[PDB]
Amino acid sequence: SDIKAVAQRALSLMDLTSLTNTETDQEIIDLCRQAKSPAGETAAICIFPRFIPVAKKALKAQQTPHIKIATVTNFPQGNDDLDIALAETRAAVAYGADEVDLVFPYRALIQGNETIGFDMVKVCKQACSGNAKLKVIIETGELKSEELIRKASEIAINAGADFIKTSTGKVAINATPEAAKVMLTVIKNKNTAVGFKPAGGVRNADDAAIYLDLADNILGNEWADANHFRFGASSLLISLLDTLGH
Amino acid sequence: SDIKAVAQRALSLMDLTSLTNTETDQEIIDLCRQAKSPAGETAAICIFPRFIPVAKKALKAQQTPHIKIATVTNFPQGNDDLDIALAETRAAVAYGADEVDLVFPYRALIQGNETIGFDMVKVCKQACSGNAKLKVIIETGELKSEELIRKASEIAINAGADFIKTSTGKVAINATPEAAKVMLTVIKNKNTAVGFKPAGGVRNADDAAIYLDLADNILGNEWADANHFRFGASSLLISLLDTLGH
Repeated sequence: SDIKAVAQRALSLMDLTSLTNTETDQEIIDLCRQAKSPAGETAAICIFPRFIPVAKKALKAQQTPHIKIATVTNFPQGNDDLDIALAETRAAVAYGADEVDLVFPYRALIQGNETIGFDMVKVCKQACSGNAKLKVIIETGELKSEELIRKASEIAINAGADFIKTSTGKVAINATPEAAKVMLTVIKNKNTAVGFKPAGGVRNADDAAIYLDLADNILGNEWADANHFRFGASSLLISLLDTLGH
Repeated sequence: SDIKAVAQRALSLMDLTSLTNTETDQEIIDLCRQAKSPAGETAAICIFPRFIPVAKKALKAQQTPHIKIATVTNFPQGNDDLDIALAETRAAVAYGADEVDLVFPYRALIQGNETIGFDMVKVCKQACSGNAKLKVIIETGELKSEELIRKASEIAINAGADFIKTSTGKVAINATPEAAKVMLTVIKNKNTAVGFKPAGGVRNADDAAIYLDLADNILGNEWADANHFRFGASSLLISLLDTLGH
């Protein structure tokens, strides 16, 4: 089968994630070590903001500057308080984050407020400029309908998202093929320089193949590189390594 | 009662502190609610940086905007990594901190390195410039000798500290009368605009009265206001309230 090539590609696109909120410094350092895997480096790691300085030091020491540090803000609830989301994003940037995964206020959109979503992504993009990329989590599992998923994707991109992301991993339904298709379609129609990040429930190479196949069909075989595509996952890495015989 | 006069004074100078590192948002909100006591507002609360936005919302919600939000960095170990301490301080400010309690690299000082402590305080002070006050924790319990306690105090003040603070609360010996006398004397001799914060072990009004008397005797009855004196404590508030009859 084609499963090993898929596994290799997926691994290089991973945001290797630990978000238990009870990590120790040692566990953060181990995560940095694991990101440098026998089958190549992941695109990035993803951790809570306070761990960024320890991670930055660990990544420098093992000489992996191409492994970026992602973090999360307004996470995971996606509340509609702009001052809080902005302060957290500024802090993340001040910590040294390379990327900030911001949770879009999806409940406010559901209730019919499209403005708060736009304003929040916009100010957080401004705060990131010259320091970090902005990924926006729209929580497709809660948005449910194709209409809202499309809408949220369009608003996020209009407001300045560098990536659009499916899920926080913290609700019942996270990444799904149908949600992925809608978001990739919005990217193709609006801005192919905006990246896509399926996250939550991506267990193995088979799952990974689902989303890579969609990106390939919709935007072309060459589109999904580390600057256009990420897998938000944790235990996926162990699975991929096993598929690759490590 | 003379001691009720003390309980009232000490209460108004408190940094009501919770640093378990497992706080919930509700526990942070509860802490703010406690800062608004039946005997008046404390000077500040002190919490880990990630809780600052929620606390700020909670204090505004209860219409107590003048209760300061302090936080901690390089805490509690006081390592000698400037880049880490700087990043954490920048983040604390970006979160919205009114005050940052930085732990001085006291082990480095004990080892004969004076420059790293000076440099750390200076860049962290510059990081606070125009947004926050900087408290410097010198850890008198570990410095032990009067010479070292005096030295750390002088370094902190010369490098730009707004307060010098006795202890983290995390070592064997925290706030002591003897360490307070040394630190207040340096303040009197060098820069009377620099505040003093005894922390850890101040259980009640009698304990409070000890440090307030030292400040009064050394610098004058008028010197010790919320801009020059703080109590770093937790359980002390319940005791003071019990003294004032609440």
